[PDB]
Amino acid sequence: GSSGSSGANCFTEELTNLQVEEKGTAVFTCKTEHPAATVTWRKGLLELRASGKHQPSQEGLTLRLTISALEKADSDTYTCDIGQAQSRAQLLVQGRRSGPSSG
Repeated sequence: GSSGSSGANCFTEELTNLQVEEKGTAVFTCKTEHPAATVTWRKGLLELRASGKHQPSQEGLTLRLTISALEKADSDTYTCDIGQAQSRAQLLVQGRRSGPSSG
């Protein structure tokens, strides 16, 4: 489209599966072709919101979501929505303490 204001957006650098222990800190770093005026992160078919857990940000064409206090549950497929496109990344919450269950 020429002489237009609104233009479909896309992701230049898709996320990257992360792997860390529970109660750690996972930051899903991503990129976009255009400065998304808004970003709606989704966790396990759920809508995320700027909170002590999911604290997203916006640095021009670079986005990131810091996830602290991770847990075995957090383990799921997240989706970084901007309004036109959406990314995906796998998270792995290991167990800082791997003790023998059958004991």
